[PDB]
Amino acid sequence: ISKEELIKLAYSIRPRENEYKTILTNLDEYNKLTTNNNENKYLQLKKLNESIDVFMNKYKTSSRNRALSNLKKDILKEVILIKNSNTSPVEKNLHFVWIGGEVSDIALEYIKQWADINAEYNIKLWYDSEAFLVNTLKKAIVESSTTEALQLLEEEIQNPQFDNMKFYKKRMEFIYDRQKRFINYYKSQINKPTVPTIDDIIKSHLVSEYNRDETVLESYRTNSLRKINSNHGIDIRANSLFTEQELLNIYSQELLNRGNLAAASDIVRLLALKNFGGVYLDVDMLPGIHSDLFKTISRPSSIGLDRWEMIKLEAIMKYKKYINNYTSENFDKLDQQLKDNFKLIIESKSEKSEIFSKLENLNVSDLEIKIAFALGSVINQALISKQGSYLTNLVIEQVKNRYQFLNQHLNPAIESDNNFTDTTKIFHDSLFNSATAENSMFLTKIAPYLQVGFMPEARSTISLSGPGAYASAYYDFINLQENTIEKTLKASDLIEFKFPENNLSQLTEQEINSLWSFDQASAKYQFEKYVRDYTGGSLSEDNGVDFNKNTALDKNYLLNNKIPSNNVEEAGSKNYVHYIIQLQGDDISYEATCNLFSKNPKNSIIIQRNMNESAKSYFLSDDGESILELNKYRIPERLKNKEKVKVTFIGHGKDEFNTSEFARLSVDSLSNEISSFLDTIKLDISPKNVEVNLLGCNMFSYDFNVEETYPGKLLLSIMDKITSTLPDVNKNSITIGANQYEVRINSEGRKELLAHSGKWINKEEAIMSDLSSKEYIFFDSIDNKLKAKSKNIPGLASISEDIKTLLLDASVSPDTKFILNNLKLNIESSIGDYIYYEKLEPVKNIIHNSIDDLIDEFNLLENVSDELYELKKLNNLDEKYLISFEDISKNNSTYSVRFINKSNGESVYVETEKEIFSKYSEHITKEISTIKNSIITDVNGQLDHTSQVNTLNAAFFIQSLIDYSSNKDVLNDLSTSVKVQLYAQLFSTGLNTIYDSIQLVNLISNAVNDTINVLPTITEGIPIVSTILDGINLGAAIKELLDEHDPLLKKELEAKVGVLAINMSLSIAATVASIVGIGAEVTIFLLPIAGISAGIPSLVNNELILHDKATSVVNYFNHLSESKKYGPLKTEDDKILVPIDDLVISEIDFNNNSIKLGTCNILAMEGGSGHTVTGNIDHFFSSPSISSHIPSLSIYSAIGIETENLDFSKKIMMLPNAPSRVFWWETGAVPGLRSLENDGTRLLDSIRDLYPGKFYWRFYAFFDYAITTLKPVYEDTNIKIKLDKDTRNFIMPTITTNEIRNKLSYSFDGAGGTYSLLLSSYPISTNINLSKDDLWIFNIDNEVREISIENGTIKKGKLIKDVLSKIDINKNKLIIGNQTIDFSGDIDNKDRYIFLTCELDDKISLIIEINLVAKSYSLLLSGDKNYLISNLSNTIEKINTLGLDSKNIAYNYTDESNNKYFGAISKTSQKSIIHYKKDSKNILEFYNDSTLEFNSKDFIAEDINVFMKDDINTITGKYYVDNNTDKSIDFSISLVSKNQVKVNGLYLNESVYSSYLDFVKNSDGHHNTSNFMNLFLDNISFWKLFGFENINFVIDKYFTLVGKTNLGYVEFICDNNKNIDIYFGEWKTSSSKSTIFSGNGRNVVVEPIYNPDTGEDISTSLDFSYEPLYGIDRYINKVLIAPDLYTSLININTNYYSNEYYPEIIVLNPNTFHKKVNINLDSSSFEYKWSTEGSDFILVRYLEESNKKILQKIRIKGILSNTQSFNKMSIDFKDIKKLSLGYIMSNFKSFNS
Ligand SMILES: [Zn+2]
Repeated sequence: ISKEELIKLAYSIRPRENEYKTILTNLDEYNKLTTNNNENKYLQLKKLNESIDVFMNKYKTSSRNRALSNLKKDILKEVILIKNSNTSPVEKNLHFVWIGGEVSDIALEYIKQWADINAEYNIKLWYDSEAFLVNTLKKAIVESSTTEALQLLEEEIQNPQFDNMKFYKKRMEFIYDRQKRFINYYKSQINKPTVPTIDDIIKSHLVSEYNRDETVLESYRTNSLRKINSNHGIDIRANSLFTEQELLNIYSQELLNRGNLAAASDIVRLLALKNFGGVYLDVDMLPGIHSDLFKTISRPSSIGLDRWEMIKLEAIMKYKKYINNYTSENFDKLDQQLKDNFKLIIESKSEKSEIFSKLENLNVSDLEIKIAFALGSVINQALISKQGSYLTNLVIEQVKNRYQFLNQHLNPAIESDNNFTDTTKIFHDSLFNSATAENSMFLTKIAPYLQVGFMPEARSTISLSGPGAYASAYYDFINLQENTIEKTLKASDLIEFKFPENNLSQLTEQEINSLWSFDQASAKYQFEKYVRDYTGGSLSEDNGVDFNKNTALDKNYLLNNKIPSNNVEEAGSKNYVHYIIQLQGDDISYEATCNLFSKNPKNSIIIQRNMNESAKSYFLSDDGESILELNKYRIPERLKNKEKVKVTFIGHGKDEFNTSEFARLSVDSLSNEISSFLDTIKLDISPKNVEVNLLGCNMFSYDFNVEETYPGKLLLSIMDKITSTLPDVNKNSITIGANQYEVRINSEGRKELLAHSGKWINKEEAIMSDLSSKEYIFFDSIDNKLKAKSKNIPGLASISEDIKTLLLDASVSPDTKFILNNLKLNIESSIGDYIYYEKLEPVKNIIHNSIDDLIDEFNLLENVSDELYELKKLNNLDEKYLISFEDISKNNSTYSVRFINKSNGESVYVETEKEIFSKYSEHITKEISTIKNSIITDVNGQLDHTSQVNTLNAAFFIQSLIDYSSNKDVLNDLSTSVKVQLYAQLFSTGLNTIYDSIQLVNLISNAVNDTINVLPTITEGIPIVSTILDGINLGAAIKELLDEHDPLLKKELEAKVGVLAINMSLSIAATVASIVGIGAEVTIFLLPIAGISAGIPSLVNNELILHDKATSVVNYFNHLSESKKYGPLKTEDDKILVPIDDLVISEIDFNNNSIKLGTCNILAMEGGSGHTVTGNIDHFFSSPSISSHIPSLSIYSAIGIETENLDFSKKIMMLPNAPSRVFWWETGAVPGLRSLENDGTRLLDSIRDLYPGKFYWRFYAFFDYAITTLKPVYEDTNIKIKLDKDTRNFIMPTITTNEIRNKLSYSFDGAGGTYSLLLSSYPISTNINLSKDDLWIFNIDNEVREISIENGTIKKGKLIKDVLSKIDINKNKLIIGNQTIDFSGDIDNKDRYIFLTCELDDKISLIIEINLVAKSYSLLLSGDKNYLISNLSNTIEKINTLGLDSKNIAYNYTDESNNKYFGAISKTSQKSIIHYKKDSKNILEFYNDSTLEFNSKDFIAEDINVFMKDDINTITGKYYVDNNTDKSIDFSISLVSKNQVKVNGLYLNESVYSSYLDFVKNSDGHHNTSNFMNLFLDNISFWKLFGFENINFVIDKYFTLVGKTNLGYVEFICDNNKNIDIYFGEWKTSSSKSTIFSGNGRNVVVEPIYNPDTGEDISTSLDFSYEPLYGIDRYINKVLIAPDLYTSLININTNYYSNEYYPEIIVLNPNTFHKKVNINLDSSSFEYKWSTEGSDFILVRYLEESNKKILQKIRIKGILSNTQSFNKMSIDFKDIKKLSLGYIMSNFKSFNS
């Protein structure tokens, strides 16, 4: 009913197809106008359905096919809706048919029951008034012909070994010739213009050529015309039933030519319902009984279901009568309590009115026709149909087409007047020349058409005017097709056409007898009566030989005749014990017991029960050569463990149709004997099942109603009496077989027969018929009724194969040829019925094989998919309704499925009775649980993936479901539902635990758009070894470290997993080299503190006084002048530029070579009275210095300032320690010191001269006055430092007084160079402007160590604890106690780092690699290798002393002459590896403390990487085998001892893995373990990459190997014990991929490659060959090829003869829209044999090449399940192409299994 939905629901990248446009048009026109009624609605979707097929077959690879096949599923639903729509009562008519003669009084009483209860309806019994002597004629011909055949073979008949078929054949020859005489006599009296009625011509023919009288015959016509008319009679010739001539011809063909009144009746049935209302019944039917009549009565477990329905009818008629002599025989016996109960419940009702049910008004459709059922198949004993009902026409259309085919071949055969023998030979040859694959079974079913009704085992009526035509017409209506010959019916579709059970009452005394088929079983006794009447004779089948001569076993005869001269060997498994029991003392049963024992003398025993007292169980001993004896019916020891109990009772039987007495034992008489023998057996064996054989004359296995028939009556008695005696015997695993003969194979190879004659004779037809007639009856699994297990399919084939070779040769009777041919066809027809009736159940292995588990999963998915689609369709759910399998609740009667709305986050619940969702729920949650519980551990978490052992199996199916829901793909809905469920389970609680709408939407969204990989996919390079440590898989983490290329993210990972990978880049080695060298230079030479030269101020009462005396002040100006005369900076030791002490430097400019000076001032004075100067001495009258309200004087301005063009050649420089300031000062009475001459006095005079009347420091004013003190006030200043690209080294001045220090602040401006700054013990504010984030080194020597001042200089001491225990890092600011370095001009440069350095030792340097952005740091050591290793124990101690927390320490050092050293150290355990390249060859050393625990003077490898983590070290790299570039090996290596080296895992490329596979091929010693993998390294000479030869590697438990074939990869794992096995393998060909994974067993799953982009065309082929299985063929159990909808071709290349073992290839049978699917084998048709194990078909190829036996088995699952699946298949060979499986069963040799 999909309208606009289908389009856009079925998209393909291709433009809209032409035929698809037709579908859309037809799909619309069915929805555009849906006006009632139904017949038009049916034909329209029939157009649509056909329209789809036209497309789906033209564009097989189109992406629209999946959704169009969905529509067809919906269209099939539509046909059902249309049918059960128009529910209106059917017309009021009952139809019965009696044609050919006089209606029996029995029938009339049956019909009278309906007319009385259903007075509403009026019975219109049909009859052919022109033909009342047809039945009278058939008898006349049969009787006359029977007598003719008897006289023809009168001599032959007296022979006991005379097959009764030569009679029936010779008779049929006479029947036919006598029939033609009538047909010709008829043809000669119809052409005449005067028209004589049919039985009028019959009357003339009977009295002429036969001994009849017209007066008698005409009397039989009169009283059969009034009798039929009085009893609701209506003529067929008087009403226009045969308005169509084609039907009258068919009817007349069955009425006149062949004496088939039954087949003629079938034609009248259909037409009566085509013209009138539809309720048809037979004369053996009865009205339905009320379901309340026997409601209170329980059903004994002694009688069958069918018999229970019989006795209910029988209980009525015994008193209520309604029948003259109704037989209540089965009801009479032994239950008086229930016999009295039935009487009252019937006597307590109104007479006849309420005894049965009433049809009332039966509502049927204008289309449908309802037919009665019988044991799962349709039968036309009851019919219901609207007039001209659509299906009623289909049955008629069927019948016509059946006869159209029949007569097309039969008429030309019949036309040429030949005898029966040659007429049939023409017909058969005519049939199987037009034979196809679709009508093959129909042909063999209509081949004995002429013989029908005159020869046994010939039933063509069924396939022409019988149930076969009905069933075919049903399939026609259901699947919207026309003219189906023989296609399967599913009982789930038959139910809606089933006749209402409350009205049937099918089982009746007459109906039971009408079901007795005309077989060779009944032909046995009917023939006997013919001879019994022809001659006054006697019984011979028992009489004549049946004696009491109880001969005991001749041990010599049984050992040196029977056992050795036996030629019969059975292929069935010998796990069984056989109880051959002789019941009678004739010489016939004796010779039989000795022969049956000879077949398997080591499994069977002999018990001559015929001797009641001396009944001992003879058998062959544990050894041969003698027959040991043993009383008490028991068995030897070796036959006690047997699973199967086989028992054969040998004895003669009563000469009666359906015998009731076997060997003078009644039904209940043998049961008491079986019970009084079974108890004696229980002490030796407790079997799982039992098989009861009954051998002897007149012992057949009947077709219908085996219940109420020996030994069907016997199985009931034994069943409950054997299941309580022998435990472990399934309630229904009890088979019983009735055989008549015993067969041997003589010295020439011909099957022989032990008849009552007492001699073994060659009666082929008797033997072959008996072997094929035998059946095994058991109890139904559903406890329903008694069913017969299907015969051995390769068995019946083996029989027909024997028949063919008999028919092939010329030395065999034409009489026997004819019968064996009819037998062959009957056998061939039987095999075909098993596929048509769906009687073949799937294989149930004794043990749950691993391959079956897979098959049950693929099948499970297909069911849950379709059932979900049907569930969502019935309940109208869009694409926004996600099913929650976690929420399949179970109400009282139905389940309750939750559907989460993906849009609003709400959920809706729907109820279904289907338990498929419930079961898939349990399985899918279990799998998901297995996945989550494989992602350990709990503490750390989001990918971990610590997969192991079996957990891959769950991971496979889930991952295969996840990937189906590829991003931005619509279907399947199921695929996403599991993906969401899994997602919710991994990152949240259960999906069933989430009710929040907003949460659900966001979850489902993220679940869909993210990608989850629960399945490990193999990659090139180092394999991931699952070695758990500290909650992290180190092997997994390492693999990421090799693959992560962003050096930062690589460092980020190292910080997380606590793993240190060593760096070998020469860029880092050089960087470190420059850094360590700078620190060493700067930290060694000691320098003075500020300020020993200028003088350190001493605070006194809230003001700073720099100097006390005038002499001290002059000295300051002396120092100040001395300074700026040598320049603003001083050079010392030709190493460092030091500024003048207390000289205010405001700005240093390196790239321009200039300096800015700050403000250094001194207060001015004012207003002197009298000024004179005499001899450099000023005289005054007290000029006061302001204190202070007057402008300041510049001290520096008077000094020789020299700013520009300085020599900044030196890289090392001391930082200025002088803040800008203004000097407060006063004068004091100072005597003497006149004409004191210093460079400061001159400078002081330079201030005096430059500043007239503003400054005077020494003067006379009635007293000698001079500048007494000098007290400064510091204003905080900033020293901006402008750098160049050149490298600059800086030292921070150590300032004692806090007042001076706090005023200072530094500002650096980078320029892409190397800058270093030695930190002072006393913190000075600093800020750095990062340009290019160039090299910035910081020596923390003075802040990490203990510091004190000696004679004005700094002395570094011991290290202070916990200094670096607290380090603060930010992109804008770095804090290391005590200094705080701010960072401005911050380029957010992720790349470049910051370095901290200090000297732990004279030669050992520590380096801290810091990233501002990353907010973290790393540790590094530099120095001499040998010296470090020695002092390692205590230098690692130093690092812990400082407070550094880094778990691992890197080692980088460049030596003199430029040779570099690399390595890493673990802070704990003190283990370290060191690598370097001396003389171009690689050298690595493994150290533990000061001990060398491994060495390698030469290490041949590339891409070398060293990893450190606690005790564990890992070395990766690529190695070349035998120095060959193609031979590439990637290795994971752990160093442990001086000699032994641990191997973690290996990777092998195509060339090396081929060397491995070849090594593995010849590896089997046959068994030397565990030195296997150690031996491969010996072959590869893996030691040769190391230096020395004497090495022993160790293979870890978690060792992981991986090789690369040209199709994929295979990853091996070492098991619990050291055993190598396949963990996970995956290779893809052009069309498909194969997957093998640890858990599912050792199987390979072949799946078609799924392309994500759906729109593009899909592949329609699968490819398999044994070639990818080379070398690893020992690791593989079986191969499972699993195709999908888009698969029609399976290419299997079977000519790869390089493997010893070939896995069984199992091909699954999925549903497909394709018409045909093919398996193309690249081998010949011969070399192949076929077999059958349950539902699946088997082809096995045997070939002998290179002195090697080759057996290639191929099993196609469940093909024989139904006709639909059986005809999908075709098989291609190199010689013959396109072969049906039916053809293969016919032209290939079969074999048992
Ligand atoms: Zn007998």
